[PDB]
Parts: sequence; structure tokens; C-alpha cells
Amino acid sequence: MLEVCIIGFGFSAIPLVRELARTQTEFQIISAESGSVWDRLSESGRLDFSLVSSFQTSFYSFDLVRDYEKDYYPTAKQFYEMHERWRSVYEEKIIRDFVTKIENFKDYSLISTRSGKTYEAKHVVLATGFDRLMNTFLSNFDNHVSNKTFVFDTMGDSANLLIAKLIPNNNKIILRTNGFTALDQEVQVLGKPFTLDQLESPNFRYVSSELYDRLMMSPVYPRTVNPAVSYNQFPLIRRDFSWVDSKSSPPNGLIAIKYWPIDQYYYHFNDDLENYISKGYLLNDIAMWLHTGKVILVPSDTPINFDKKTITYAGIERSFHQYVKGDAEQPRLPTILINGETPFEYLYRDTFMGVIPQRLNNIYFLGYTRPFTGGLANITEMQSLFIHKLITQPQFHQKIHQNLSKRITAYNQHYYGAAKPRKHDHTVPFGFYTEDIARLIGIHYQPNECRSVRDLLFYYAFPNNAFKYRLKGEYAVDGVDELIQKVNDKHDHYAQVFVQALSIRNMNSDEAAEWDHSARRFSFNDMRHKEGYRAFLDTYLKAYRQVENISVDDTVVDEEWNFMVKEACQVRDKVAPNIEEKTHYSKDEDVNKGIRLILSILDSDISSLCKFEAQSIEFIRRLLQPKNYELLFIRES
Ligand SMILES: Cc1cc2nc3c(=O)[nH]c(=O)nc-3n(C[C@H](O)[C@H](O)[C@H](O)COP(=O)(O)OP(=O)(O)OC[C@H]3O[C@@H](n4cnc5c(N)ncnc54)[C@H](O)[C@@H]3O)c2cc1C
Ligand SMILES: N[C@@H](Cc1c[nH]c2c(Br)cccc12)C(=O)O
Repeated sequence: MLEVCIIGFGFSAIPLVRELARTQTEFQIISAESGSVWDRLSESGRLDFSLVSSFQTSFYSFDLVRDYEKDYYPTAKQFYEMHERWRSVYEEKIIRDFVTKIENFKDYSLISTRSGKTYEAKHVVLATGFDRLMNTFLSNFDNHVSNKTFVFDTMGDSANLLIAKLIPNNNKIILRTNGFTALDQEVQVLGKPFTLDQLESPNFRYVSSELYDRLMMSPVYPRTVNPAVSYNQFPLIRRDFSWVDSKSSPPNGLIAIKYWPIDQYYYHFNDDLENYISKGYLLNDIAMWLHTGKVILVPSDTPINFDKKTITYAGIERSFHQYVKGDAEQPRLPTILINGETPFEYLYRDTFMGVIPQRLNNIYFLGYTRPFTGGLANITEMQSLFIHKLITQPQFHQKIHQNLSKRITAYNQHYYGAAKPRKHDHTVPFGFYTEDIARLIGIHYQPNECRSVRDLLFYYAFPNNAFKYRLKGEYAVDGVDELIQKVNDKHDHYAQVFVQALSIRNMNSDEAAEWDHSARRFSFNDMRHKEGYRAFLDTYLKAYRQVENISVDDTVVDEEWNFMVKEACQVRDKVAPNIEEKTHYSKDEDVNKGIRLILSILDSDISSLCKFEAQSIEFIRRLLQPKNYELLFIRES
């Protein structure tokens, strides 16, 4: 009988197949001939976009140890070509067929296929991905539509990509919204560019959930009164977060869109716009679209006449060309019968770590946990080590399953509280998930074992990418030592994000919210750095039309649209005049000061250590024994 059957091979299954081949575990893959969305987008020539996730979090450790030389955002073409390169390695192990039913029993599972062939396996892994209706909308989208009005009822990464393609052709975008969370995918720290995944320092949650809440949540929750932040200029971008009932922040279930801020897009791509646009690097600054009025937010109750294709706002019956409603992604799961009898019903919170459904036996889910920020690779690489250890080591399989129900209950209370299950429950902060899996597997690090300040920087400030836990130990990948060294040298050993915790150690949430936005350019949604890129935007729109071979008449002025923009931007026109020039930027001066201190005692032992320095050395000493380190779902009962 087959030891392992993997149903679905695209991207999530790659790191698991690598570990099974290394231990020479008997496995077989069954994946359909149709392929994935990247296959459909390749055949139609629609891989002309880039990832919302950084290279260091979007490619696997065993690829990064060879190819990493700098931080950047890969293209969809590079992402798919990596999918194809690995499929070529493992094509001999893939049966091209479609699984239609799985009958799960106490020790094995009976797998049925579309061709009629039957397979038995002791361990079954599902890595089939998700179905999304927006995928087909992207696959049939005509990029030549011009001078039309579009109404979106949902905002997301796919809607933002569609808007990025609609803006340059003089298309007007109406968002009937109940709010959305948008974050600059790259920010500046003292002028230097940082992708947002670099500044999350998740292990500071072990100090206190309140400190880490003040570290992260001011750009999400309306905590600052600073008139330069987008959620003060456009209050309809605010979401209702009354569902949050956990003390772990950012909460599980929170989703955000990652976009190019126009100032960072200009920094990277201005000197070769047409080539970068053709490569897939598209300006998608939703904050810039609201600033210029190319996108307006209207209340969700704004009346739409779907018969006449009109939307009534600002006393205007605005005709629209197309209405866009996003869907909810659902896992591509085949029919699964518990004990061969009872249909299994998927529920993320009824699985352990998104991997182990407790209603089934020896069935594992790979690729259904979504990262809040960064690429899926961080999640699926850690999931693949977790699944591999469960499959190949019976004492670990036993240790996890003996109290599986209690682990799931303890996990849900920690990350969801008393909140009822939501459709977005599968979204987790990547630095929390990778660390949780590392502690479950035993490839984690110990904060009490740091001896120098450099050790505390690596533990707390170095991002919890998958490869961070593959330097030594059971699942070490060769070359990670050089990779971690290269990453440390290019990011000043992450002292800058370490210093942020130093700077807000004695602040309350309101003081930290104001300190976050006291910078000349605060990380996310800074509306002071948009107007200065208006002329560049015109250059961008022209470069886009040349790449796409489009002729767009942008002379006819839409006085009706300008009237709706004025109605929609009343709050902006009231709060933006209150933006005041300042002589000191507290965050910049505090972070620059702390970096000087940290880099001066970088190699000193913590035991071998006039006031800011004194409270910082005390803060550094307390880091050896964090008081919020307990994670109940890690324990065996
Ligand atoms: C438009 C879009 C943009 C994205 N951008 C990013 C990004 O920037 N960064 C990021 O980290 N992630 C991104 N993702 C998510 C992720 O990278 C992709 O979803 C990727 O395909 C990984 O999914 P997967 O390998 O789990 O499943 P897939 O690769 O989608 O599918 C695995 C395979 O399983 C097969 N299969 C399914 N059901 C069966 C069955 N019953 N029997 C047999 N075979 C089956 C399918 O045919 C498919 O070929 C994006 C996703 C989409 C749709
Ligand atoms: N702590 C840094 C970066 C940061 C804050 N909040 C974030 C969220 Br939410 C997602 C990703 C990154 C960040 C800062 O304060 O600028």
C-alpha cells in the first residue's frame, strides 16, 4: 500500500515532496492535467502582473540559498516559471488525473479518480488550492476598455489589480465599500527602502501582547488623529472591527491589500517605465487614486439600478459600464467521507494549524492557510515540515494527535477568542504561524539562549521566515547560514525595527499611534507624498498606453465625475488643510538615535552591561525572559 498520496501539485506541495524524497519516503502525486490559474493565465498571455509579496517570503529556502541577492517583488512570470521548474523535477512522480472522492478510514484512505482508477494510501495530503470567481474575471478581462465607469462592491488584491489596469485608460472607479485595509508593500526607514514584511518583528509578542499591539495596529485601527493618514482623509475606508475578540494582534482573520506607493514605485521603475510595466510592475497606489479622485468611495447603501446600469450619488444618476463583485475563495476539496459514510464538512477552525482536520484520520491540508503579509511560501514551507514530520515520525504523529481536540480549542481561544467562525479565519500573521510550527516541530530558538545583542536582534527582529528555522537542526537547508548573513548585512541586522520597540516601551496605544505618524514619511498610507507625483503619474499613464498599444482620448473633461469627486472628498478637503509642517520628526530622530546605540553594543554580552541607554539596557536584559512566551496549544496534555 502507498505510504503517502499527495493530491494536487502546483506550488504548496513542492517543499513536502522535497522532504519526502530526502527521507526516501514512498509517495505518489495525483494532479489534474488542467493545471492551475497560473497555467490558464500563461496560455492567454495574462501573466503581466507582479506579486504583492516579497521574494524573500515568496520563494522557498532551498531556492533562496542559491538565488537571493537583494529584496525585490517578483513578477507573476518568475513565480510561474519557478512552479514549472519544480514540476519538471517531479513530473515522473505525478499521475495526471482528477481525484473525485476520498473515503477515509481508521488507518488508510480510498482515493477515487475521474478515470475510474482507485488508489489506497495510509497518509493523504491535499494541496489543491482554492477556487475564485475573480480568477476567471481576470482571465477574460479586456484591457482596452476606456472612458467608462466601473462599480466595485468588494476591495481586495484582485480588485486592486483590475483598478490598476483600468486607471490608465481614463476609467472612473466607484467603490461601494464598508472599508478596507491597504498597506504600502514597501516603505522607507530613514530613507532606506523596506518591504513591509521586514518590519514586523513578530517575536516581540512574547514580551507582551500590548507592546506588539502598539507596534503594529496603528495603521489598521483609527488610532491617530494625524490628518495625513488616509483613514482620516477618507473615513469610508474604515472597517468595522467589532468582531475582534482576541488579544493577539494583528488578529487572525484580518486581511490587507499590499500595493505600490507611488513614491516607492517611482524610486524603482521611473528610469525604464515601459519595460517595467511590460514585466508586470503596475502602479496600484489606491491611496493615490483616492487622492486624485480616480477612485471614489461611496457609502455601501448607495442605490444601484442594475436594469439601467446606473448608480445614484451626489444627486447624479451615473451610468456605469460594468459592475464587479468579488467572491469568497473556497478550497478545491473533493468529496471526503468520514469512515466512508458521513460527508466531511471543511472548517478552518476545526483543523489544527490549518493542517490536521480532527474529523479525519491521516489526512493533511497543505496550502489553505493564508499569510496576512508576505508570500504563501513561508506558510506552506513550514506546513510541509509539519506534515513531513507527522508522516515520517510516529512519535510526533502520536504527540500531536493524542490531545488534538485540546490543541485546537487552546489555539482557537488564543487567536479567535469567543468570536464565531468567519470566512477569513484562515488568514494568519506569517511570523506567528511560522513560529508556532517551529515550536511544534522543535526547530525554534530560545530567547533565554541569546548571549549578545546580536543574538537578541536575530531572535526578535530578524523576520520569522521559513528559512530562519532551517539554519541548523532537523530540517536544515544548506546555504541558509550564508543566506541569513547576507540578509543581516543588507538590513543592518534589523536593528531599526528592534529600536521601534525600544522607542515605544513606555508609551500607551495613543502615544504610539502619534509616534508612528510623527515621521516625515510614516510607513503606511501617508497622503503627504502623493501630490508631488502627479506629473509622474501622467508620464506613467502614457507609458502604460504605449506598452498596451492603446489610444485613449484623455481630453474630454468629465465635469459630472468631478462633481462626484467633490462630494466624495468633503472630509479630505476639511482635514488635509490641517497638515502642518514640522521642525522635528520624533520617530525619525528616535529611531536614528536607537540604531546608534544598538550598533554600538552589537557584540557586547548582555551580562556585561545616560537614561535612555539605561532603560534600553534594562529592556534588553528583560528580553532574555519574556513573560508572554506561553502558547498553550504547543503542550502535550
Ligand atoms: C491571481 C493570484 C495571485 C496570487 N498572488 C500571490 C502572490 O503575489 N504571492 C503569494 O504568495 N501567493 C499568491 N497567490 C497564491 C498562491 O501563490 C497561488 O494560489 C498558488 O497557485 C499556490 O496554490 P496551490 O499550489 O496551493 O494550488 P494550485 O497551484 O492553484 O493548484 C494545485 C494543483 O492541484 C490540482 N488539483 C486541484 N484539485 C484536484 C483534484 N481533485 N485532483 C487532482 N488535482 C487537483 C490543480 O489542477 C492544480 O494544478 C496568488 C493567487 C492568485 C489566484
Ligand atoms: N512596525 C512597523 C511595520 C508595520 C506596522 N504595522 C504593520 C502591519 Br499591520 C503589517 C506589516 C508591517 C507593519 C511600523 O510600525 O511601521
